[PDB]
Amino acid sequence: KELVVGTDTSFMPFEFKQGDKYVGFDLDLWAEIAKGAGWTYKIQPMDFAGLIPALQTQNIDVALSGMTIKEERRKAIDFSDPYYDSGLAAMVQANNTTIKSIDDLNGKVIAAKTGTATIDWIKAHLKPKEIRQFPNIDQAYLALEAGRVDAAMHDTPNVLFFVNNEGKGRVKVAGAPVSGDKYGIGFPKGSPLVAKVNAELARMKADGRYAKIYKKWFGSEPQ
Repeated sequence: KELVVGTDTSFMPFEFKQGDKYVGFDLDLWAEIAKGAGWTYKIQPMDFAGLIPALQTQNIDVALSGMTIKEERRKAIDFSDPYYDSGLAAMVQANNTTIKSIDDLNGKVIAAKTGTATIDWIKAHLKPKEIRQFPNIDQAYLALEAGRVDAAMHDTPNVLFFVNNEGKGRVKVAGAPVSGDKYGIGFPKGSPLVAKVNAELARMKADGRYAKIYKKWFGSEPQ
């Protein structure tokens, strides 16, 4: 069967448009899992908020989106074993001298991405003036650059990647990231693909293929 793989519209460096083509850590990881299992697939780019619902209705067979493993989400969907250790970070304009930690975001206007774990975390741990929601994180960062929000928050590696590439000298990380999150590949509840994905991934980890893909995107070794 030709698998339909839901993939995030834009989540650098996991999935993102480069020229005409989508590339990234999730794409390379999944290509290598698919190859070893003997599966053919097509990807279907879509905004993050649609992926969990598409898994619940069996409209996609797999979701790739640096998807944070959460016990609440396990109620609705199934996860692979973790393949990445992540967290959350605050971004502010290069300009900004007022926001020194994540605690300084109380009372401020924070840009964030609709449907992601970032919103849940803010609601659980901060008392902001406003959470301004954007379907895609690119617009969150634009709203920050334009001075319409005090800060943006999102997954650490996405924030760090923006700050070092497209956002170099316009935005920066404020404070320290909060760590402890893990990513999994998402599947419909009860999917039979899970056990084989797990086995391929344990192999890739044990035999260096995981490390080569990691080194490509993150430069060091090991939503």
